[PDB]
Amino acid sequence: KRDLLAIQAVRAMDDIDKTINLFSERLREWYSIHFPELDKLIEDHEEYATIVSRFGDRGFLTIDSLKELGFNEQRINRILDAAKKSIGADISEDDLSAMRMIANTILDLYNIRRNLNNYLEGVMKEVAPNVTALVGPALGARLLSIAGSLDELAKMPASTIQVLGIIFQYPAIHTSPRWQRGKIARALAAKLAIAARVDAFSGRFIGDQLNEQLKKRIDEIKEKF
Amino acid sequence: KRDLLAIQAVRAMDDIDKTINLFSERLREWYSIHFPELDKLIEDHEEYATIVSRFGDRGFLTIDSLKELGFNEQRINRILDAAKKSIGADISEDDLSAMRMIANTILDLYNIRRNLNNYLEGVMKEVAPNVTALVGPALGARLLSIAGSLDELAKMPASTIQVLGIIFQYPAIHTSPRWQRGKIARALAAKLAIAARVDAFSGRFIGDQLNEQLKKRIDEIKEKF
Repeated sequence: KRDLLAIQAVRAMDDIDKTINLFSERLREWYSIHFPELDKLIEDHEEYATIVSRFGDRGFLTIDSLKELGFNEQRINRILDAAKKSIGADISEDDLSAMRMIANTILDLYNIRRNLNNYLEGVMKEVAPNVTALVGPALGARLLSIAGSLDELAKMPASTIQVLGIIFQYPAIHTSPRWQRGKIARALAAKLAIAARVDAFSGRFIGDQLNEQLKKRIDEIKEKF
Repeated sequence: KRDLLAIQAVRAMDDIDKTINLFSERLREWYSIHFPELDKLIEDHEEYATIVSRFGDRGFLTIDSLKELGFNEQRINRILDAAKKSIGADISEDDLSAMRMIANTILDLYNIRRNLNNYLEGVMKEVAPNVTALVGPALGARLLSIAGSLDELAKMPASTIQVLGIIFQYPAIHTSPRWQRGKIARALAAKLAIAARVDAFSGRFIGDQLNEQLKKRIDEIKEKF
């Protein structure tokens, strides 16, 4: 039942994301009593957690310490200055380390995502290689997730897969001007229909040819203005 | 701003719970493809995670290894037999360890809740000891959370505190027959109103006397049938 397990993986990854956001709200609100300005200075949750985590108190931040995170000099100065002039409150090391329990959890969740993503790839490359050849591990598991199972996906016509539409995230689609996407999504759906079927029956790998045929048809679609 | 930080802690605890549940739904569904029966055999999420976590594959479970978790022999038999007769599928060690990332995260969350709870008690015992004397750390931060701040709580009359009603969770209340609760909640509200105020002003500790006066009035309420 190897396809089921890949779905569970992708579903776990979504649950990690919901969570990362939940804990990041919390961390941002929480740590913000101490350093209110950092919040709007950093959009990315992983970075915010990293600061609260490795450095802690606004007064322990440094040029060197921050270059150690790939922040450019233009931004290093905004942070470090808003560290000095800071409107926020003072914090005991017990307050810091309690905030950090949440911060480090967020960091832990980021690694688990990466890890589950590698698990997702190994599996999908074995249970549905021709689907993965087309849309990649994640999207491929995601279709299965909505489909219910590989067998259930392989029983869908192209017209059904096209709406699950979610395949509209495929770069060749998402890149294209809105008018072209109808016809492109139709070509992908068509290849996915075959791809899910040779995979279901566990036949020979036609990923190369499936991709070439998609590129040809997309070019013809595109060279028709 | 030490009261705010206590609130953030309690709010973080709730977020942990929402999460524990989310991850355990997922883990139960996921690991269930392997051991479908374990699900209804164990209601507690911490235990389920512990099995998936330390043991893994249904077939590695044992009497001794299960006594190592405080399960009674009446229960150990149900599990270990539903291990043999198991309707579930087979799994690679890659599938197990991927499930486990979720399982261990759940275990990690349980620790953080305990730790945050210890943080919560140290703090509340300093910032609002008289409130904590009354209702305890958790409930006390929870009122603050609803109130917004210690100052804002200390501005509420008894009649407003009584509805935030959440104080109805206090044992002497929740224990009592529905009819008595009105008058008991009234007495607690009254003592909390004073307790929040000596706390706000940061006055002298009247926790002992406040508790004695509540026990007296509760007795009188009770010995009135």
